[PDB]
Order: sequence, then C-alpha cells, then structure tokens
Amino acid sequence: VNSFSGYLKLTDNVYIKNADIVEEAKKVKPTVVVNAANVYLKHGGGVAGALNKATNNAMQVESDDYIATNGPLKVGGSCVLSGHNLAKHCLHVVGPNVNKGEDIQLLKSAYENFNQHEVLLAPLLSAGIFGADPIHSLRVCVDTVRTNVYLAVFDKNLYDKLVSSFL
Ligand SMILES: O=C(O)Cn1nc(C(F)(F)F)c2c1CCCC2
Repeated sequence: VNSFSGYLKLTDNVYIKNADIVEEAKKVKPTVVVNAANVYLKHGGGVAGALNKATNNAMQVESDDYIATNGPLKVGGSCVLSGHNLAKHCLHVVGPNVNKGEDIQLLKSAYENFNQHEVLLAPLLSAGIFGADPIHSLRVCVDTVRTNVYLAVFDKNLYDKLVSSFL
C-alpha cells in the first residue's frame, strides 16, 4: 500500500490522475518526483518551471552546481538530485523536445530511467511544452516502465481523453 489517492488504474503498474504535479508532490511527499528536464537543467516553465518555483529556486541553484561539475545531460538521460520540499528525490529526466527536432525514439530511452525506481510520481515525458503527442507518450510509458508510476496530467481535456482513448 502507498499514499497515492484518486488515481485511475491503467495497467498492473501504471496509474493516472488529473492533477497539478506540484500540488500532488506537496500533498504526498513521494520518494521520487520526476521532472520534465532539459539537458541544461534550466527549469523555466511547464513542469520544471513549476517544480522549481515551488522550491523557491533551490532546485535551480542545485541544478546549476550539478551542471558546472558534470556538464549537460543526454537527451534520454537523467540524474537524481534532491526533491527539496516536494519529495525525497527528484529524478530529472530529459525526454526529446520535438520543438528542437529531437528523435522521438529517445522517448523510450527517457522512460527507461523510471525502472531504476520502485515508485514514482511523474508527468508524461515530452508532453506540454516539449511538443510530443501525449497519447503516444502514455503508450510508451505503459510499454516501457515496469515499476509503479503515478502519472499527473495537467490538462483536464487531456486527462479525460487519455483515459477515454487508452487501449
Ligand atoms: O497536460 C499535461 O500534463 C501537459 N500537456 N500536454 C499537452 C499536449 F497535448 F501534449 F500538448 C498539453 C498539456 C497542458 C496544456 C494543454 C496541452
């Protein structure tokens, strides 16, 4: 049993809810929240801008030190950093950004990072400001992640639609 509440069950391991990932993280304080990161860990908007704002910019400060030491992530890659006031840990995962021309095949590689964590609160990778089809992102998630993932869809139409059209 875990603390997640109100989710619709899609598969053995994937759950979904219409939610503001920030408000959900604050309520649950999960072990892992996933950030929709870019390779520079520049958290300006969408999930990253919203998560970072909720940390009062402490996520950005920590991220800038990470990049200064390690250099940029790979598209499809990830790093584990603090969850600050939102979670124990934040898994920063870089899905491909269609609005930068990145290979959508890298979305599967991005989701494979989730398998290193038993339970996660996450957004749909490459949805929102990253420019991929969220229906596709959910399919890749279901077909890639084997650990237990609790998905936060920001848009109500998209929440109702992802459940309405799920195979
Ligand atoms: O709903 C989400 O979680 C991210 N997300 N994803 C989309 C998308 F449909 F992919 F464009 C949209 C949003 C929110 C804003 C409306 C359109």
